[PDB]
Amino acid sequence: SGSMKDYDELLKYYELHETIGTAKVKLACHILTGEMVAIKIMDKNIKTEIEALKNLRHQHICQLYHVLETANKIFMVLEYCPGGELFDYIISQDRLSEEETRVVFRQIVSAVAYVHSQGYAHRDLKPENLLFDEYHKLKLIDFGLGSLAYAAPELIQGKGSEADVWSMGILLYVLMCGFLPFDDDNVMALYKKIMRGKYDVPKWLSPSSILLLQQMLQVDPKKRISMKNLLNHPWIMQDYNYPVEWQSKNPFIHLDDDCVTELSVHHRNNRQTMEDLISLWQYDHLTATYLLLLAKKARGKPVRLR
Ligand SMILES: CC1(C)C(=O)N([C@H]2CCc3c(O)cccc32)c2nc(Nc3cccc(CN4CCCC4)c3)ncc21
Repeated sequence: SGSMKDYDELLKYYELHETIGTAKVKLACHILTGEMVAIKIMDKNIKTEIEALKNLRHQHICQLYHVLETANKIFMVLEYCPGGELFDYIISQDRLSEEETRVVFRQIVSAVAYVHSQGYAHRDLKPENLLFDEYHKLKLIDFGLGSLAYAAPELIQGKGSEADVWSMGILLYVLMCGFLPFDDDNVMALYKKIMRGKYDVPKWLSPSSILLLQQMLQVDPKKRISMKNLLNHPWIMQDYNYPVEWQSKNPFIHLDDDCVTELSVHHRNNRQTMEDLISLWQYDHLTATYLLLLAKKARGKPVRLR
């Protein structure tokens, strides 16, 4: 409602800053560690879609620190990405070079690789759900599930890991062309173009780009390249010479000694109790404190609390 009494349980742990997004989205501060976060504040009147994010932990998937649920609201503390929408960056520069695109597109593959490993399909890969962090590294976000220009042909018919490969195809195209491969003023026509499968091939595109694009943008799902072959594809490996490392560097089971020690001093508990406690991953204040500590370390900053 209009009520400000919900923000009470929140402001225990967090100190608010400006609004964005108006779900309303506020930039906040985690009091104990001082790290910036981003709170998705939702007014009841998708529960499971949260449980999804609880199991996903990966350096290009937007991290979930804390869930606060009252009878009047639900708050979602998430990694704050300063760099903004990938969409805005593409328009910002008209179009990306192959070398740059490759840097970005490798991060997108790593994430989508990973999500699939956990048996989830993102089903909404558009450059509006890829945001830059301060490192200018990419972070995937919306697991709510148009958007139509990114829909695989099979989804338009009715009838998938493979549909994600189609959208990554549309991504690669836009990244390197700066406009969509299938686009129109008239929706029914846009349906049509997509289903046909024919797109322009701008002069500035290398044949490697054209090859990969062709293998990803297959109108038939089975003829579409597979996640396996994509990871080490010759285009993907071009300046790197190692395949995409999609493996999570942020585990549920490997806890951090440096981080647990500091937390032990604050809660006045021993290393065993604390570790057992953190390992429950309740996504309460403890989960947010440990995770935000890891990040606080990942900046090479002091592993201290307030
Ligand atoms: C918690 C979460 C996941 C979220 O729900 N949003 C919303 C907020 C606006 C927005 C968006 O533009 C695209 C996707 C998601 C969201 C988020 N948005 C950011 N960072 C961000 C987004 C757009 C623009 C900018 C940069 N501008 C605005 C602030 C100064 C310059 C940053 N991080 C996390 C989220």
